Amino acid sequence: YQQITDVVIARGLSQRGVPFSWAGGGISGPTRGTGTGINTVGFDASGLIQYAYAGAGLKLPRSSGQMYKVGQKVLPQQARKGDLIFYGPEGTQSVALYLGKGQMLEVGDVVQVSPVRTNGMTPYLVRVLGPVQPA
Repeated sequence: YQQITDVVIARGLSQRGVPFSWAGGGISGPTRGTGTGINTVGFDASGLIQYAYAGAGLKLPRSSGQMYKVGQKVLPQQARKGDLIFYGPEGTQSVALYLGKGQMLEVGDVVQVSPVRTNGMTPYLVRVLGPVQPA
């Protein structure tokens, strides 16, 4: 799983600088969005995560809240690169890819690496790949 996790991360990192686009992107890569993204080839947060994790042969649900609901919950002190970070109650605002060492891959105005922010962060990360640690 270290190897597969590295593939997922490399896929995410390859999209650095791609613009935000509302409802944009998915497992084909960045795409035209809808609404204000209708003429912008890019990603929203969900789209980027779907693209990255397709490298592991996985097809994640689109909404961040659904990704959170179904995912294996991990406490922050147990985080590993490749885990998903969420924002909002029950992860309903956004999602980002944890890179390790206090860094995450997110979609701001563009896809970008940023330090993890705990403001608004959902209390658990999700581990997608793979007893496990108690919640």
